[PDB]
Amino acid sequence: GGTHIDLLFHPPRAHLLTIKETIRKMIKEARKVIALVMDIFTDVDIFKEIVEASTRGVSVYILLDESNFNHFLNMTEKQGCSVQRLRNIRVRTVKGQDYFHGKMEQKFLLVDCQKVMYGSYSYMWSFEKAHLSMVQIITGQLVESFDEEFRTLYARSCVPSSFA
Amino acid sequence: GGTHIDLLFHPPRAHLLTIKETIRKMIKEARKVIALVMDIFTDVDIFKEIVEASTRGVSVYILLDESNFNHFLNMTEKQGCSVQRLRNIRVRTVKGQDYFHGKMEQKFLLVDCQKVMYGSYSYMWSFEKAHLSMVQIITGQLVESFDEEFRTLYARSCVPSSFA
Ligand SMILES: Cn1cccc(O)c1=S
Repeated sequence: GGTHIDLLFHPPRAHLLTIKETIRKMIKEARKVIALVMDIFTDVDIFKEIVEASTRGVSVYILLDESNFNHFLNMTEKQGCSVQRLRNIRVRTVKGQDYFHGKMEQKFLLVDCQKVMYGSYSYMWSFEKAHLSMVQIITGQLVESFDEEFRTLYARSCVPSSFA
Repeated sequence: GGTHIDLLFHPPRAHLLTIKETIRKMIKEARKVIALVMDIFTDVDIFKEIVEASTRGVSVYILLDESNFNHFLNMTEKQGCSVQRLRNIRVRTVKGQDYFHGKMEQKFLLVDCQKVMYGSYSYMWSFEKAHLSMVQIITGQLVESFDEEFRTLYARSCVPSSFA
């Protein structure tokens, strides 16, 4: 078993779906587990897809950069969909070394220990509308290294200050 | 011919060199061409390695996000090493769609059409000291898709406003 990689771009180049559509498709097709690591998460469409996955029974684990976590909290509040009262969703924060806030500069989506989207696309309106970005769709052997990185980050994450 | 990928982390996990050391090694070993795409470039050690490569005869092509290009210009000025008077270095800027500045959110180093470093590490002090990040070292088939992306970005780049 090797590794297979396809590239996707925003704007699209030689593929039928946008990166956002592919994100939503990956989440819709999740059967078991979603493991998300994200610097900034304010995209309501992606959030809805994840909430809906969790209501299907999919376990969702989200790790967010601590310094931008308030933007995600703001968005969940706006949607009237507190992540604290969703039984299948765990959210924790990760930070780097301070001096000036050190950050978790990492973005990937890992679905059912089977498929990874890894790249520069952040889950924000600006990446759908404004920014140029790229991602890899990864399957095969290298997916295991993403699982191991997710676990490592998860081990160094904190319960967000808000949550009691 | 397939594709081979190794992961490197900052801080390091199960490898001997830091990402910055690996960047400097890749640049030192460049024989022909360096193609760099970078959101923010203020790291003086990496800049010196690139200037030195260019004095060796290596062709250097750098594409920077337009909105942060001033930070690179500031750094080159501080170092007394204007990129305009270096014959083997071309620098152009890339932007996304405005509304609020659209950005080129892309980071990769492509050396001698042979090896790529692709990941979340930006060429800034903060990524050496403060941030958590990861990259892939890519060789083989997938390198060709990076060459093609570099050319595509290069085709949509502009001469920076400063340069006459
Ligand atoms: C997070 N990430 C991953 C790969 C490439 C990137 O530029 C970034 S920001």
